[PDB]
Amino acid sequence: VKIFNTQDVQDFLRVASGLEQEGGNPRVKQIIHRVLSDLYKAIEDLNITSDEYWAGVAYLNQLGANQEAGLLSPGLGFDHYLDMRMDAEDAALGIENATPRTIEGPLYVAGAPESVGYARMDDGSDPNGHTLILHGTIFDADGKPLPNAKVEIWHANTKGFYSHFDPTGEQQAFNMRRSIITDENGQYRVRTILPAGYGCPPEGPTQQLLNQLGRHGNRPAHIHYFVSADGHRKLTTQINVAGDPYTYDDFAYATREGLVVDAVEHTDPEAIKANDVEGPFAEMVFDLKLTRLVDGVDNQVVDRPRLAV
Amino acid sequence: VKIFNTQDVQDFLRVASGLEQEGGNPRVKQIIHRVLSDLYKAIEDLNITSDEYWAGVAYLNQLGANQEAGLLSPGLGFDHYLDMRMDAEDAALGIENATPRTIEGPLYVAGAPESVGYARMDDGSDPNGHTLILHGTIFDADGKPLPNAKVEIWHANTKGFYSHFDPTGEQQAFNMRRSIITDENGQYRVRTILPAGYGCPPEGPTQQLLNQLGRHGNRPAHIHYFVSADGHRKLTTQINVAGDPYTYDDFAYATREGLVVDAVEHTDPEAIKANDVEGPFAEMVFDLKLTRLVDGVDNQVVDRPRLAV
Ligand SMILES: CCCCCCCCCCCCCCC(=O)OC[C@H](COP(=O)(O)OCC[N+](C)(C)C)OC(=O)CCCCCCCCC
Ligand SMILES: CCCCCCCCCCCCCCC(=O)OC[C@H](COP(=O)(O)OCC[N+](C)(C)C)OC(=O)CCCCCCCCC
Ligand SMILES: [Fe+3]
Ligand SMILES: [Fe+3]
Ligand SMILES: [Hg+2]
Ligand SMILES: [Hg+2]
Ligand SMILES: [Hg+2]
Ligand SMILES: [Hg+2]
Ligand SMILES: [Hg+2]
Ligand SMILES: [Hg+2]
Repeated sequence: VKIFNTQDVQDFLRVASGLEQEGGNPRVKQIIHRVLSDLYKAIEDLNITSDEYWAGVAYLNQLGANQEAGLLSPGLGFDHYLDMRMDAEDAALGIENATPRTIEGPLYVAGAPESVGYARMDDGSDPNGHTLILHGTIFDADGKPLPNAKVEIWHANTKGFYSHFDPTGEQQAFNMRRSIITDENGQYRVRTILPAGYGCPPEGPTQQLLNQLGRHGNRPAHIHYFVSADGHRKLTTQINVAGDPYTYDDFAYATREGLVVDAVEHTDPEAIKANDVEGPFAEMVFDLKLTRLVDGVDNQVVDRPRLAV
Repeated sequence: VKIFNTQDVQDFLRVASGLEQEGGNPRVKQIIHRVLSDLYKAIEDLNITSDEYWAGVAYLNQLGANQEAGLLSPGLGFDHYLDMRMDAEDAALGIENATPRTIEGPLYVAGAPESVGYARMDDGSDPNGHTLILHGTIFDADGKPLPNAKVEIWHANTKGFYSHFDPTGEQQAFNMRRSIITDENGQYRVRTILPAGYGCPPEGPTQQLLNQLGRHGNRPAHIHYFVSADGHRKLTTQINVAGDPYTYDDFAYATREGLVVDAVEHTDPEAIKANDVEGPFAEMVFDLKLTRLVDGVDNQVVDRPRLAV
């Protein structure tokens, strides 16, 4: 069957998109028209049956009902595709951004407490939590320590859950979420625990689709970062814990060279006392170098819906 | 900045789609691969920003959260487009559709009370309800009256609300929903009330997207039909109440020539008595002609999620 290219279908696509209406947002109509066209065409080229179509419509309802659109998004590579575009654009402007950006993920929560230089991130409610001392220096576009920069960090516990999105409900507000303002040496230091990777809600729509593609929905253990400061663009990045089985097989394709960090294990008494911890702990060092604003503006900051508490 | 047609992105689409993956459903991979390719490309061609992208993702969540995917679908012309593909296929097979098909809509409910020849569809709970006597004849593929045919009818009240989907929740199950088995003369007859047209939930995602397209979301008063019988294909259609303002301006583009019917107003005491009514009533006559199975197969019956109570 071939009717997509006839005048009725073509005219119809213009009507449905409201390209004929006088009111509305021209930008939205432009996009809708393009998307309906490609889909109407895809339905023809692939001879998608009504049965298949409605299975797709039902899937769409499940996805939203389970608020998993922002989880399916990175799994189908959009999140990384948008980053790739951001990189292409910077490369075209001669911006040799040292610390590679990667996806933000849908689990950021605004409002975390902030402090200068140091902060313990966890409430110690994780029985299996392994103490982690994470620290580094923030450098400006010139390679100089940058005091006053705001480092935002958020990660999951050993069960792979983030505060505010813990299915088991446990967690205290902003647990494992802090904003650190760099100190006199442009440094930040936090005490938290090693996060574990995690997968998609096992019975959710995202996992359903992934099984159909013969793929897994697991992410390697990682820590999320937000770094902003005057005169510089906001940095969205993360670090992967070295040795994770999914380090290079992240379902969200967020991993990048330069972002995989080694968690050095310490067990000797001198190290333990020095960092005034209570037993063997792991240490990760990660410095971040920021890029300068582009003609006075942050050409790559993203404004997307983020939960605020 | 263009990266879509480079190797990296093209290989990325194959990976995200599970193409080189051994497990999974290749039909789904095929469709996903096509859809992703088109969306990645549309994003680049229309230079969609992350800000715009994430608003789209947010819309998808609320679309599903509100269980409105099946409502937007017809509003964006998919339901009708699929009917067109069906007509085209029937044409290619030489099947002359006497009674034109049209969209089912997302409001069908399975399990309605069943009766032979006659049925009263309402329970009187609608004040402004105006008595409507709808009756007709079902003809088999050879133009002869067909007894024991199953006619299913469903429609909204004067507030434009359907039972099972009534926000005010004052309707009893299956109100204005009935299955009628045709009598010895292949006839069906029901007593009900003239339905009112209806629109999209005003606060819902479908309505808001329609606003951005400068379109409305109203449908003219109509009555839905499902007609099935042994040896025949299941017919999905609906009749439009003549004179409705939106008759040829339905947001679901379901109106069709041959489906618009005139509600005759009867006020003579002799007619009111012959029809066992308590006063002035409206009458609508609509005969439907079925098509025979194709070699024992119903090549157009649609299997889609339908509420069953
Ligand atoms: C309002 C606008 C509407 C736009 C609609 C989108 C376009 C339509 C294309 C959708 C094509 C879907 C075809 C997939 C399919 O034919 O079947 C998909 C699987 C089913 O698996 P089966 O084993 O065959 O089920 C049956 C098992 N039995 C046989 C034992 C019963 O189920 C699933 O949920 C997977 C569905 C994934 C499709 C979602 C794509 C969205 C991504 C952006
Ligand atoms: C899981 C994978 C997901 C793949 C999805 C890819 C699609 C990406 C395209 C998204 C296009 C949306 C961009 C439109 C936009 O930038 O904003 C959309 C409107 C907002 O109104 P504004 O007035 O512009 O807000 C601004 C007010 N200010 C100016 C005062 C600030 O809101 C809306 O809901 C319209 C959004 C509807 C789009 C849904 C299409 C799906 C149907 C097939
Ligand atoms: Fe994460
Ligand atoms: Fe309807
Ligand atoms: Hg990449
Ligand atoms: Hg998973
Ligand atoms: Hg996942
Ligand atoms: Hg049409
Ligand atoms: Hg509406
Ligand atoms: Hg509507």
